[PDB]
Order: sequence, then C-alpha cells, then structure tokens
Amino acid sequence: YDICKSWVTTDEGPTWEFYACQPKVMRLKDYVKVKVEPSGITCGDPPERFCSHENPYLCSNECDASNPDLAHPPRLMFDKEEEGLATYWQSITWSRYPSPLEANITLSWNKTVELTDDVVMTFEYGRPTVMVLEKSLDNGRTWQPYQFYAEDCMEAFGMSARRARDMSSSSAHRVLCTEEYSRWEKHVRFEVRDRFAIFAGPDLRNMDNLYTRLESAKGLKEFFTLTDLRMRLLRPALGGTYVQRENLYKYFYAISNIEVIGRCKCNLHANLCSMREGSLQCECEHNTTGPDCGKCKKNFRTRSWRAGSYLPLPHGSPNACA
Ligand SMILES: *[C@@H]1O[C@H](CO)[C@@H](O)[C@H](O)[C@H]1NC(C)=O
Ligand SMILES: *[C@@H]1O[C@H](CO)[C@@H](O)[C@H](O)[C@H]1NC(C)=O
Ligand SMILES: [Ca+2]
Repeated sequence: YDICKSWVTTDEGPTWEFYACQPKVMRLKDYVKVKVEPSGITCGDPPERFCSHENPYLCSNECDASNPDLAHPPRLMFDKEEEGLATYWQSITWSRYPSPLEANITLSWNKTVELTDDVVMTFEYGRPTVMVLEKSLDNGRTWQPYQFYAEDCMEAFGMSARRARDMSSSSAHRVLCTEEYSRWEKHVRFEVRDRFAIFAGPDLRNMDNLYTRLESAKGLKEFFTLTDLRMRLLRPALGGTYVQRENLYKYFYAISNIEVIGRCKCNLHANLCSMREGSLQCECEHNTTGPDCGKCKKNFRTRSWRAGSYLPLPHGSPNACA
C-alpha cells in the first residue's frame, strides 16, 4: 500500500488507476510534545541527593536542574544516546512516603497515528511496580485505559494477569493487565507485534490475513490508533521487598527512553504525511481533504465520503471522492 495512483495501459488507452495507500512508518518519538505532571515531580528544584549504582550507600549523587551535567529534564527520554551513556529523566525521591510517588507522562502528536510496532519504555533504576498506559483519540479531551502493569494485577486493579500473546482473534483488541514487566531487564512493553501475530503468525508471514482482519474485524484497526499516550506511573521499583523507611533516597523513577513506532492515520488515501502548519498532516489523494483525509474536497461531494480499503488484496480499494 505504498502507491496512491499509477499511469496504466487498459483496453481503452492510458489512464490513472488509484489504490489504497499508507504513509511510511516513522520514529514517532521525533514528533512528540511531552508534558510531565504534577509540577515539581522532576528532581533538582530544589537540589536533592539520591542513591545511584556508583554510590549506593553514601547516596551523595545530586540532581540539580540548574546544572546541565546534573539535570534530568523530560527531553532525555527522547534523545540519541552514545554507547555506555544512557540519559534519563528522573523523578524526586520517595521522601514523602507513605504518600504515593506518582508521575503522569503525556505524549502528544496532535495527529491521529497508528502503532506498527511495540511501545518500549526503558527504566534505569527499576521498572514500576504499578503503572497504567492510557490513550486518547481526541487530543486529550478524553482518556481510556490501553494497558495495565502490576507486580500483582489482582491486588492493584482487580484484573487477572494476561499476555497479548495469549489472546484469540476475537479478543486481540482487549485492554489487558500484565505482570511480565513489573514482577521482581529495563524494558516495559506495550505489545503491538504480538497482537499482529494473532492474525499473521509468530513469523508475520501471513500479512494477507492481518490486512483482511484490519478491514473486517470491528474496532481492530482503531485499537492501534491514537492522538496521545499517557504513562500514569503509580508505584516505583521495590526490589522485591517492603519500602526501606531509613533510605527513601533509593526510590525514584528514571526513564532513559520511550520508543514509539508507527505512521499517520490517512484513511488509506495518502502515502505521504508531513509537517503542515506546525503539525503532522496527511498529503491527501483520492480527492480527499482534512488532516486525516476524513472528508471529500469541496467540488467532489457527489457521493458520501468513504475510507480506502486494504481489500481486495494486494492493492485494495481507493474509495475516492467523486
Ligand atoms: C494523573 O491523571 C489523572 C487523570 O487522568 C488525575 O486524576 C491524577 O490525579 C493525575 N496524577 C497526578 C499525580 O497528577
Ligand atoms: C494541531 O494541528 C492542527 C493542524 O492539523 C493545527 O491547526 C493546530 O493548531 C494544532 N494544535 C496544536 C496545539 O498544535
Ligand atoms: Ca535518553
């Protein structure tokens, strides 16, 4: 689905032929607007000591937001790292214990995007005991749970622990709770590739079946769609025991990387998506308009707008505006 139109030779002469088309897969973290809340959740204002791997007993490592060499701003979750040098955002220590240590990390695209691979969240001082990943489809006006993470899913959310890998073709779009990334390894994953594998096989060689279901199965493609993601961090790493009240300088969130892989949502009417008026927008084909090619162009409204289709394989139906 790389081609929107092609100049073909028929029994009547040369014409333009139209196909369902999709833009390229991007490094979505490159287009992210980050916001970390609440105010003052990020270490270093005022300067604060913490326990690091190098100094785990004297705990004299300092986070100071006014010193570039000692600051951990949110921008460090999205930079290009050099070998042996992981850079990370860092929260305040759990000095307010038993008050919960909570951080809301919001990722905004101001464009509907489609996940094509796993969401990978990389932690430096242990992965959370409790975290919820949420998604928005209307630019943060509304939020819905997308994935739950807990060391104990039943204790945290009252949900049975399940894997995306254990789902059937009728439940590939189900929001699950998992213990795989929290149970006492830096990566927390939101399993996209495993959900494709339900339809395409674990080798992803049955692409035909996946394109067929992305079309025929209700809410399947919308499941991979979003304008925003939010990581609600609820409880930090506990090291497999109860909180050590004598040393709270030990507990904090440290995130070196958030990898988000996918393409713009162009309703199968565009193979190009780029920055237009300061935000990602589709370069619409098929006589369509709007940022997602969701509407017909002004002088092309003889028929009601339809999205393009992956079907019939391999090029699908363009379902152009007339
Ligand atoms: C996180 O966002 C939720 C609303 O989605 C809000 O109720 C909660 O208080 C926020 N947490 C913090 C620590 O700000
Ligand atoms: C969102 O993108 C639209 C264009 O699609 C733009 O007009 C609008 O100003 C953007 N909003 C923000 C907050 O960037
Ligand atoms: Ca980093």
